[PDB]
Amino acid sequence: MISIFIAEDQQMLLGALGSLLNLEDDMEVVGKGTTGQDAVDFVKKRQPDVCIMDIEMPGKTGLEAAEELKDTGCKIIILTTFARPGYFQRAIKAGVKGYLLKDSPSEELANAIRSVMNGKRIYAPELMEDLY
Repeated sequence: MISIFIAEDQQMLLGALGSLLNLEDDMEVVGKGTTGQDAVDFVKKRQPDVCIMDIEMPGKTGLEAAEELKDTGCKIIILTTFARPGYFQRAIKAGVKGYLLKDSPSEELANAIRSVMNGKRIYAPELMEDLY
């Protein structure tokens, strides 16, 4: 089973996304509700396979939280609404494996998780662009 950590999943939307991923036979969401240093510690000690981050969270907007997990061994998947300048370059440099549109179905996220676990990088072409 693929172990999945979702940053800030004590929040209802990210918690709901994790509940949906838990319905997959080959996936398990781990460390639910862990935040702050407690989260960074979970990722380092429990070593989840995949880390999902919403980069548009207010008071945590940007690539910094994802860049903070770049050396944890966790395969990062970022969720965003549209392209922002310099984001694609920062994601590639931080070793991000997935860079997806929030508008895509949750089936695309599950498939991206599997692809990322098979050594692939899944970037929405709409986001590899300089702007929206």
